[PDB]
Amino acid sequence: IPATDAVSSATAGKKMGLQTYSLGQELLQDMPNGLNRLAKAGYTDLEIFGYREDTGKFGDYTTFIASKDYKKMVDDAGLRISSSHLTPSLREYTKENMPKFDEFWKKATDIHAELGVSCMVQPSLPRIENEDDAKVVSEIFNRAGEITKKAGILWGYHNHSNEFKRVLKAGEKPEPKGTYIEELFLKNTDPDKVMFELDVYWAVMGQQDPVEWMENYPNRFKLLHIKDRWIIGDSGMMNFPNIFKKAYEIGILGYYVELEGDKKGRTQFEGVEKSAAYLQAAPFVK
Repeated sequence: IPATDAVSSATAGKKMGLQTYSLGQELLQDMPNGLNRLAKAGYTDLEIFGYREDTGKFGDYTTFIASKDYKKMVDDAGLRISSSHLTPSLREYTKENMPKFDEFWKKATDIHAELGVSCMVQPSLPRIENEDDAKVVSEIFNRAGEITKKAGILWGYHNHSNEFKRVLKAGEKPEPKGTYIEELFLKNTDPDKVMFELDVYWAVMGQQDPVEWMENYPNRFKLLHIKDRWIIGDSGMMNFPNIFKKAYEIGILGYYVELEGDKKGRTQFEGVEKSAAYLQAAPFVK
């Protein structure tokens, strides 16, 4: 399985992940061949989606796949499912509901241990209107992470942009004031229970320097999502040389590429392949 950035038959491919939600139906409609395509482009790792808490199976948004069959398909293609995005159906993040969230995470961990993932990540922000809401959410995240860690799996949280809104304390006189939501989650979660999958793109879209966040919480951001307008490295917006330099400094465990739907009529496979080509050729990507 040749590395694309070096001709030598001893050069390992760069380790590179993809969030498969990027491909939607293009992958699901022909998975063996699609997986081979991803492997040919240099992807080594997948972060999946679609876990259903009632059945314990994975599906898009008729048919659902069990962990064993999922793992087999991906393994046969020379890939590994190393992460998974999942969110409880329960939307009420209250102290009273903490045992219900535990039940979700316990069952999900059992299924994901079968799947053989290293990480389980929640990518969905609860309602946060003040600090207290963020603290209760953080307590629930802690409990989730303790549960996953029993199986040797890292629990993490994936941000978009709204985590870079500020919230005040309950009772705090309004008028910048308040604390970033992301900051509150960091400060109120245990590093041994909870890590963060830093979305560098949605951080920039929230007016943040992702390198600054990485520098301030170096042991907490253990994964990145690598995202751009579309094709990674094709826009005016993101400084991937600096993001990757800081990532290696802080010791990230890995990253997953994601693309949203194209606006110019192209396939997701194209964007995913061209993203891979950039990262594979980039000398700042290890």
